[PDB]
Amino acid sequence: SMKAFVAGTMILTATGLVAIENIKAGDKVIATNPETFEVAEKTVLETYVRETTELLHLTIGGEVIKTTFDHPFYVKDVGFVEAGKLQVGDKLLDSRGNVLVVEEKKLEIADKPVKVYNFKVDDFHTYHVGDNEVLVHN
Repeated sequence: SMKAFVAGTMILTATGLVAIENIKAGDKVIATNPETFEVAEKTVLETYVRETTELLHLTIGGEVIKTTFDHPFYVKDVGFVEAGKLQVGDKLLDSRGNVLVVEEKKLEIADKPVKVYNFKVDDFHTYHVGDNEVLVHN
């Protein structure tokens, strides 16, 4: 159960977007509280990086988000689930808490171990990924 994203994966900030490869400790991101959908800015405590050959591709609302097979995503009226256990046409949420839909699920083995990034948040335990701002867990 690795929990990471590939390089170039976009992250929602107070000023716009950043790549996950460029988040640092003491940088801020938007975090939408899964208790009450309160939208807040929160800071980063640590920034982890791993390597893996096993990747998963998901399309949400026309945005591709390449991730790990065990990565936690939030589902409408259900809660958090592993990215590799989702189906097409199932209901995710965004940074406002509005409903998104899965367009595609895809898998491959990479020809070399790819670098993948993850981080932990100061009080909240969520953040947002891709140009469509999809809700995910720490």
